[PDB]
Amino acid sequence: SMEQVAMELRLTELTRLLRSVLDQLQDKDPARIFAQPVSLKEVPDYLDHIKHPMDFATMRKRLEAQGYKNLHEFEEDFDLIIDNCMKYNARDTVFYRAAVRLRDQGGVVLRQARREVDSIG
Repeated sequence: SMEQVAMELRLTELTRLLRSVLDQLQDKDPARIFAQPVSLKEVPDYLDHIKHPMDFATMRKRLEAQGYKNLHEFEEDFDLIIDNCMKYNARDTVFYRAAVRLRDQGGVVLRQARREVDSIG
């Protein structure tokens, strides 16, 4: 149907905007701490601690399959990256501190993304 095509074009355009958002958030992680999944070879107990692991590579795979239907779903995955780290790692660690800085700097990006998503529809 033509309606299904129009919905699909909306999803494609959201995916474009989320790809630019993802790039901007990932630039706030210049150490690449959140780039990849925590390795279960290297951290074998991880899934005992963290029930829903997340990382920027995993988000990018979902994004490119157009698997984010709305900005809320995307933000949920970004908050998992941060929140998982802040639980597993102690406050005095470079990992925790990187997550705080990513959260703080990412907030600015996400505030305007929400306005653009609402604005363009």
